[PDB]
Formats: sequence, structure tokens, C-alpha cells
Amino acid sequence: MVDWELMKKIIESPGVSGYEHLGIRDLVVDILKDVADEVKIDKLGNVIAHFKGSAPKVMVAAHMDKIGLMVNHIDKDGYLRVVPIGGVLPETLIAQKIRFFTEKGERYGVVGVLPPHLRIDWDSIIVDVGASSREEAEEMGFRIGTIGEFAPNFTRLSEHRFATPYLDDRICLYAMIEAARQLGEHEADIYIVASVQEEIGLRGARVASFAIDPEVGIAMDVTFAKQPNDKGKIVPELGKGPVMDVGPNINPKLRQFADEVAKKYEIPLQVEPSPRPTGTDANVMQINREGVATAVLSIPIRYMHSQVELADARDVDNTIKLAKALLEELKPMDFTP
Amino acid sequence: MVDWELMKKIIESPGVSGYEHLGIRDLVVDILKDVADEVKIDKLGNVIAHFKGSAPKVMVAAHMDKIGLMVNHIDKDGYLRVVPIGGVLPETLIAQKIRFFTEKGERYGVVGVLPPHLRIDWDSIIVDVGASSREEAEEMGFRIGTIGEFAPNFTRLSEHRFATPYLDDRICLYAMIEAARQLGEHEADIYIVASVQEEIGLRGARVASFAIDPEVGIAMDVTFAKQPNDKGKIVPELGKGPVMDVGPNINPKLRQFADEVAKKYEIPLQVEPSPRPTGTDANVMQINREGVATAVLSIPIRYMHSQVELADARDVDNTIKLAKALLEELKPMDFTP
Amino acid sequence: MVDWELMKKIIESPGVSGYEHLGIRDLVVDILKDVADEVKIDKLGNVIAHFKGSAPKVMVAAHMDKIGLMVNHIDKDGYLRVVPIGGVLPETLIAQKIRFFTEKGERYGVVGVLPPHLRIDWDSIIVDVGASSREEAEEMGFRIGTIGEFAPNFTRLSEHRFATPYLDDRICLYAMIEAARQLGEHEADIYIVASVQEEIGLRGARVASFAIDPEVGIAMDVTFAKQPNDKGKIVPELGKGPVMDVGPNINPKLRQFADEVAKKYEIPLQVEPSPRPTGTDANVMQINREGVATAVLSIPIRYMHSQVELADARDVDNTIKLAKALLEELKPMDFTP
Ligand SMILES: [Cl-]
Ligand SMILES: [Cl-]
Ligand SMILES: [Cl-]
Ligand SMILES: [Co+2]
Ligand SMILES: [Co+2]
Ligand SMILES: [Co+2]
Ligand SMILES: [Gd]
Ligand SMILES: [Gd]
Ligand SMILES: [Gd]
Ligand SMILES: [Gd]
Ligand SMILES: [Gd]
Ligand SMILES: [Gd]
Ligand SMILES: [Gd]
Ligand SMILES: [Gd]
Ligand SMILES: [Gd]
Ligand SMILES: [Gd]
Ligand SMILES: [Gd]
Ligand SMILES: [Zn+2]
Ligand SMILES: [Zn+2]
Ligand SMILES: [Zn+2]
Repeated sequence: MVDWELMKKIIESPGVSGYEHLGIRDLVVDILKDVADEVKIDKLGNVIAHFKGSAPKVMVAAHMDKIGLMVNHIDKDGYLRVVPIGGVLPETLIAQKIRFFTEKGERYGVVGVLPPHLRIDWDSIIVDVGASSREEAEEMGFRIGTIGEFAPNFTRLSEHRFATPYLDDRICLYAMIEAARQLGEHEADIYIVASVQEEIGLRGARVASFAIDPEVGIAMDVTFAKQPNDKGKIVPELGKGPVMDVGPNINPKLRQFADEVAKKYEIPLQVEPSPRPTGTDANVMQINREGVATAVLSIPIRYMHSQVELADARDVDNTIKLAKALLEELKPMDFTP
Repeated sequence: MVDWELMKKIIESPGVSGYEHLGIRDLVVDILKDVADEVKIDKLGNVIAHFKGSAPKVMVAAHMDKIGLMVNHIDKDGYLRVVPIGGVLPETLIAQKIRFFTEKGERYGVVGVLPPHLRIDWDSIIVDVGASSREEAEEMGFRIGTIGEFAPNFTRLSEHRFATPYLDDRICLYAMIEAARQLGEHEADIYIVASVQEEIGLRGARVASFAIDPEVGIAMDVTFAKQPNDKGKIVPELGKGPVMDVGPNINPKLRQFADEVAKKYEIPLQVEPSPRPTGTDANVMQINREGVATAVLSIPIRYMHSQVELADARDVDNTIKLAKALLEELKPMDFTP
Repeated sequence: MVDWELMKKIIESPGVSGYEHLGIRDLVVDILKDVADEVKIDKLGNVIAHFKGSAPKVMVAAHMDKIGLMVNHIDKDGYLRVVPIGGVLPETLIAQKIRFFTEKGERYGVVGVLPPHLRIDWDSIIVDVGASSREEAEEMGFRIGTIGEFAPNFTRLSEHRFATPYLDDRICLYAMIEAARQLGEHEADIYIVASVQEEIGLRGARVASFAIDPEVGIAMDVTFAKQPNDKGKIVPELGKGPVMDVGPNINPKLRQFADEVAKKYEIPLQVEPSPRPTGTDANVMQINREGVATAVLSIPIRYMHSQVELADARDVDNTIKLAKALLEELKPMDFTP
């Protein structure tokens, strides 16, 4: 079962990389304070929630930062110029609405388009916030350094599928949190991390990893799903279950284990071939300290890093189940390759 | 004064070129039936509302059709392919939501984007409606020929400025209708037309023009407003008043008259230099039958033909006033150049 | 006040990345041994100077390595081929003098130009050291691995502005050093680090960060200043004060504090929008161990990484004042974002 209302709330709560404290951080803390033995916030802004247990020591990470924008200029006529935080594609900004977090509250701006008869790149991205002068714009609360996000826009397309900005990674943050709320008996000593600044170099998990010092590390990010024009170069598909990579970033014995957990609980599990260190928190967890046994558990989505990221609710539900089952079944074990 | 609620309603009511009967037509008829002597709908779908009077015979036209999309393909996996109705730019479709009018009601779809590592044109525009098969998509109500529009999204940015799809031409349809509701005493014999199929060749006004046979014809469309990257090649500016073109499509004595009406009522009036026959209903009105004395009265907007068209409410209000004043002050006159 | 003689000396002292021991290290050790409680040199060459105090533990880093050149070949005719250590532009080498540190003392070389009628790249970079044969060059003290720098050339242009190779980062090393010298009572437990190998991966601040384990970290590097042909994309300006970034790498609470310090001491303070993890020592400090509260304090300069790096003495003076003031005002406080 999926809680649509809570999911929507977690997806749309403010928090670009480096600015997770604008909303999502407190929302996450307020949900986990009730179920975790202890909840802390570190100097980088990570939310670390301890679910006390015996062994092994297990870290789970789902990043709460969104890709977004920073204002770096305001011109005489009151237009804004912006620059990306994280892998924003400028092509997805044309004729779109941007949600800004100014000092007088949330405001909106609009990225225009040039009518054909007066005619891809970041210098063409000029934000219109409804002002006539630099002074009016400043008075609205706009500053050099003001942060913006894709305007919220949640759409259920069918019974199962839905499109919204920022499924990466709010969809896995939601699944991770949900699995934690339902967490039953477990031998493992579990740390649930809502990591910070993942979209700009995995920095949150790097630092939380150092603090916690786990034996097992599991990252919950989204992954690419088969979509139009992918040239058939994408293995996972929407609606066919959660995904767990295989490859160098993936500890073989941990990956084997998760497979059998899935078999026992009869949860469909997809394979994603990953020949490189992943672009997830598992990358830096694996090379933390003396080494960590790591894996990636992901929800497949279409249209990664756009206002229109699309998932299947059956994959979300199954991801919650497998996350829960894994955390409960995890026991001391030989992870040596 | 501007009625934000009514404006929003008129802007968002369904009606692409050739399909104004999906909503906007009845909305317009229902508003004008109360104030007009007689309201008719012609074979092309035009709404013609007569406000009886003496002379001259005056036609006013604001088009109620929107640019939009038609589905022309549904593939095995349930994706849609679409083609434009009117001057839709494909660049404005990336990561956008489309509102569809299917046979089982309104549904939504989403135009994806291709993640960078697997890489402007219409064959790249594939619509995702949350289906898995052609059959599921058909069952949803999708057909070859299903119509779609930009998803509604009204945003007031500041006290005066607001951005939304389809200000062209719902913003002038609203101003025109509003002026008609407030219409006082007038010597002129007035026909208020909500024209059809303007974005694909001015066809509605061509035909309504023939039926009515006016001596004076006035078109209310939107026009380009000064915006970023316009190379300073746009004269009108947001917030500096309604616009009335000057040029070959504009009868000199009618244009003179409107100028003095504006002076008397002290409504700011901008000039737009138009050396060609205009891309408005005034084009075909002027060459109707034995000739018609024509002018263009427009509201300036930024970002023409995108989801993010932007206007200034002060221009809207002033447009209502000048439209009203002109209709009341209009009297028999020598229009001979 | 700025000490021109001391500033010049610190700027022109030898020390390319990995070879900071050729001069700058001892000059730094010699100056701070007089004011610091303790001075150590680590395995990579960082100079770490302890200024005892209570809390918080504060690391300040100004890098003492310069970008430079390494000889990787000597041909039969005694010419050298070189390769860059750090972000050297080959364009800045045409018709320039190079200072080399040979086994027989400092020597000079020249990178030529080809007269046009005989006609951008590293293969066009051939150094002429005045030799006729490989042996003569060898006998002169030149080896594969010989290190070279931009020849020193300090010039005061006006009362406040001056241009020289290697303001990056000797100008902030100088500022940090002066601030330490003038340091009064302070609650913070202060470590002044003159770091090693910054222009090639922030190595050194990475290791010093680890040994010191601070709670607060401040980098003093140079930053870009508004200059000709910058497309107006550079916010900070010469003469308008020190600069402090805002963005993910900058702890919001520390940044707010520093702002407050500036206001109280009436020191002009600029903002630089930095949406990425910075290209300064603060990048690795932030992700050191369990995380650090970090900021960047920088001097604005023109023509970064060239022989004519150019600064304003008023910004230097103010950077010292702000550096001093910050270190004295710093106290325990909650840095949680
Ligand atoms: Cl990721
Ligand atoms: Cl038009
Ligand atoms: Cl640097
Ligand atoms: Co991402
Ligand atoms: Co149009
Ligand atoms: Co540098
Ligand atoms: Gd550019
Ligand atoms: Gd104010
Ligand atoms: Gd079963
Ligand atoms: Gd250890
Ligand atoms: Gd094509
Ligand atoms: Gd059916
Ligand atoms: Gd007046
Ligand atoms: Gd006639
Ligand atoms: Gd080469
Ligand atoms: Gd002086
Ligand atoms: Gd520690
Ligand atoms: Zn992610
Ligand atoms: Zn139009
Ligand atoms: Zn530097």
C-alpha cells in the first residue's frame, strides 16, 4: 500500500542541494522522531536516525536534496539570471515555472521563450518574476543567491503511473521512511540517513558514512527506466519491480542475500548492469574507511532530472516491502567476496 | 477593474481551433445571451452576438480558438504521437503536461525528455499517458484525432503581472466580453463576434464577416511586448497601455478617431508599426466584400504562443475601457482615406 | 595598512605544487614562529601553526603552491619541452620568461614565438635556455623534472592597484599571515594552515583537515573580478571589499555570522553566487571526517592564472581586517543549518 498524501508532501517539500533545511529536513525529522531511538542532524545537514540493534551495523541512504537553481544576477528591468545546482538541463526550462525561496516567502518566476521571428543554452535562460526594475525585484525579496526549484506539479496519469518533478530522490526518501515506520523485529543495528548534497558529488553520505562507520551500506536512489528513444540501452522497466544493480560497486554476497530475501517474500526484483561506480550514495559508502559492503536499491523512473519524472506505484510499494524485509532479515554474515 | 475569476475561467475553458465547441463556445454564449439582443452560432462555430443600434455597422472580433495538438498515432506500448494545430513550437513541449479531451473525459499526458547519456523537432515529441499498451490507451479513451492543449497553469507573479498559457486570445476575448457587459448607450449597430479558427488562417472571421457585412471591423488579438532578447525590435511594452497598430491594414480615419477617443477618456494608447497585413481577424475583415474600415486593438504580451504568456492587468483594464468608449462614441463618419 | 615589501616577498618566494619546500614553506615558518604557540610541518609539506584557544576549533587555509611547469625533455640542441603543473594556459606562455630551479641554482628560460612567414598548443611550447646542446643544458643544471615558474615581475600601477604573477594565492597567504600576526584575544582554538598542492586537487588541505579535525573551516583563496569581456558574468569587483561566497559549500550560519562581523566593523563585503562545491580548500574541508562548517573568504583579482594577475590594495587591507575580526569574534554557536 502507498500513502499518496504523504508521498506528495515529501516530494514537494523545499530543499535544493545545500538547502535541505528549507523544509524537507524538518519534515523528515518530524516523521522519524516517533519511531527511531535517536535522531540527529550533523554539521552538513544530514538527518541520521538510529534504530538500535545488535549486528551488523547497517547504513541506509536516500538523498533529500533536489537539483535546482541559484539566482546570480538581477538586471535593471528586474529580470533574473540563474545558474544550475546539480544536473539541470536548460532544455527543460523553456516556458516553465520556477518556485523561488526569497526572504519574504515563496515567489514564482517564469522562463520565457523567444517568438520565432526574432531568432539550447544557459545565457538564453532569463527569469521573469513580474517586476519592472531591479529595485522592485529586490523589494520582492530576490537576492543574488536566491534558490529556485521546478514548480510543483503532481499528476496521476493512470491508476498506477504518475509524473512530477523531483521523484529523484523524494520517491525513495518516501519509500525509505515508510519502510522505517513499518520496521518490525530486526537483529541488525540500523542507521537511516536522509542524505544531503547528493546531486553535487555525494557529499552528505560521504560524511555521514564516516560518522556512522557501517559494515553494510545501502543506497536508495532512482534509476533509469525503459522509455522512448533509449535505443534499447536501458534494462529496467516501469512496473516490473524494484531494481538492484550488479557490478563492482555491488558486494556479491550482499547482492546474493537480497536476491534470496526477494525470493522468500516473493517481491519482483530487476537487475541493472552497472560496470562503473554508481552515481549514488553507495559510491562513497563503499570506499568509506576500511571498506563497506554496499548495494543499490532503486525505483525505476522515466525522464530523469525533468519536471516530468514518471514512476509506477507498484514499484514503489514493492520497494517499501523489500527494504523492510531486507532490514529485518539482515544478520551477521561473511561479506568477503 | 478586472474580474480575475472570470478571466481565469475564460482562459482555461477548452477550445482548440476547430474545436471551440468543447467548452469556450457555450461559456461565451451563456455570458452574452443576457446582454445582447440576439445570439447565434454559425455553421463554422462562430458566436455572433447582436447589440442593436443605428449606424455604422460595426463588427468586433476576438478569437476563441487556442493553438493545440492532435493525436495522430498510438504505438504498441501505449505512447502517443502528436502533431500541431496552429503555431505550436516543439521546444515548448519538452517536460510539459498536456491536457487531452478524450471520449471518456479529460485526461493528462506528459512529454518526456531523453536523459543526456543517450543522445528541436516533432519526431522527438512522444506523449506518455501512463498506459502500457495501445489497448490500454484506447480504453482510456484515446483516439487517432484526440485533441490536446497546454495543461492549465495560471500564475499571478506580482500585483499586476500574470503568466498562463493561452492569453492569445482568451485575454482579449475576456476584455471584449467585459466591455460588452458594460456597454452603455451607443448609436452604432454592433456585432460582437467570438471568432473561430483564427490560429489556422483567420477562417472564422472571414465567414462571419461575410454574414454580418460591416462598415467598421475591429480585431482584438494579443501582440508582442518588449521582452528579453528581442533585439529591441518590439515597440509595445507591458503596462504602458493597449496597442493600436498603424499601417496598411489600419484605416487612417478610424485610427485617428480611436486616438481622440483615447485622449478624451485619457486612456494610454501605444502605437505598433505594422507594414504588412496583420496576423489577426482584421486581415480578412478588411478585404471582406466591398471593403471594410478596419483597426487592431490589442493587449501586449510576452512569450507569445507558449505556456508562459505574460500580461499586465493595467493593460487589460485599459483595453476594456477603450473598447467600451470606442463602441459608444462611434458614429456615422467618412472613412474614405 | 598593507606592507608592500612583505607582500612582494611572499608573492615571489619559490613554491610550485609539490615543491613548496623550495622557498615559501620556510618563509612562512619563519614569520609565524614568532606569533604562534606552535608550528609543525606534515608529511605533505603543509605548514600548520597553532594559536591556542578554547572553542570552536577553527582551520584557516591559504594555499602556498603556485601553478608552474616541469621539464619533461631536452633535445639535441638544448631546448626544453615542458608540461603544466596546475591550470597553466599555453596562451600565457608566448614570448614569456621562465624562472627555473636547477641543481646549480636559479636559471632563466624563454618561450619563443615563430615569425609569421614561417607558419595555442603545448607542442608549440619550447623553452630556450641559451644552450647549444643537450650536454650544455645538462651541465647548466637542467634535468627531466626541473621545475619552473612565471618569472617574477611585480608592478604597482596606481596608488591601489598592482599586477604580478601569482596573486593566487600568495596575496591571501599574505593576508592570512598579517591577520594572524595582529591577532588579539580570541575564544576560538585557531589553526592557521598554509596548504600544499591546492592547484592540483586540494590535496594537503585534505590531509591537514584530517589531522586537525576542526569544527569550522575557512579558505582564503582569490576569486574572479569583473574585467573586460567577462560578458557581465562576474559579480565581485576590485575596490569593493573582500568576497564571501554563498551556496552549498558555505554553511549558512557561519556565513550569516561573518556578515554580522563585517557590519559591526564596517567592512565592505561582497557576495559571490557559487552553486557548485568550490575550487578552493573549503571544498575538501567541508567533507572532512564527520563534516565541517565552512566558508570562503577571498580577494577579488583580474586575469586569474596569468603573469598579470591584478588586485586592489584596499581589498587586501579590508580582507585582513575582516579576517582578524572574524577570528577574534568567533565563539561556540550552533552551526546546524
Ligand atoms: Cl543520483
Ligand atoms: Cl493572432
Ligand atoms: Cl584556487
Ligand atoms: Co540525480
Ligand atoms: Co496566435
Ligand atoms: Co588557482
Ligand atoms: Gd554561455
Ligand atoms: Gd523595503
Ligand atoms: Gd507464494
Ligand atoms: Gd576502524
Ligand atoms: Gd521529421
Ligand atoms: Gd471497453
Ligand atoms: Gd483629466
Ligand atoms: Gd453589398
Ligand atoms: Gd599535442
Ligand atoms: Gd598612500
Ligand atoms: Gd571523530
Ligand atoms: Zn539521485
Ligand atoms: Zn491571436
Ligand atoms: Zn587558488
